[PDB]
Order: sequence, then structure tokens, then C-alpha cells
Amino acid sequence: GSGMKETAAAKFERQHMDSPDLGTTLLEQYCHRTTIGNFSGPYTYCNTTLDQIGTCWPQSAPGALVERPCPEYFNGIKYNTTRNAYRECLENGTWASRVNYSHCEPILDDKQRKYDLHY
Repeated sequence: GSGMKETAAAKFERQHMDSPDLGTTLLEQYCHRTTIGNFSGPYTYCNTTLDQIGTCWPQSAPGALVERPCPEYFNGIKYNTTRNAYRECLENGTWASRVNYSHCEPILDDKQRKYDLHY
């Protein structure tokens, strides 16, 4: 026998959405109140921080989670989209690895765009 199998991979074109150097705007303009770090530490709650996702999240509570997978579980309707994502907050007052949400994009109701050219 052997011990090697099972594998897959498939991605799509993706370089960048155009942009200058340095940044025409910091992702830490100010965010929430963000007041902690040896100056104003009330509790051991989560503090304002931004991970791989520039999108900064406002302080939260420990053992909580700022998940927002889709607006409503309609399944076949016009959504509003409110920056879906899924981030949990440890009981130590920390965020997770990095927000994520791919169980929303895929829905049993979508299939448009294609176009093509023929002689």
C-alpha cells in the first residue's frame, strides 16, 4: 500500500484592485474609541484591531463573536449585504486568526454574466 493521496486546488485571476504606494488612506484612521494598552484598561475585553482584513472591528467582549453570515436566511431573495464575516473573540479578550465567510457567497440562486464573441 501507500500513504499519499487526496488533493485538489483551483483559483482565479487576482492581482490587485489598483492602488498607489503607501496608501492614499490609512486603515486605522481612528476606528472606534480604541482606548487601551497601558493607559486605559477597564476589563479584559477585546480591543480595536485590524487583521489581514484592513476592515477594523470595534472592541468587543471576550468569548463572544462578531459573526454576520448573510443578512437573512431567506435562501433565494435579494439580500442587502452588511459586510458579512465571521470572527470570534476568545475568552482572553482576543480576536481570531482572520475573518472569513465563504458559506454565504455560494447560494442556491445565482447564475449570470458570461458573454462571448463569435465570428
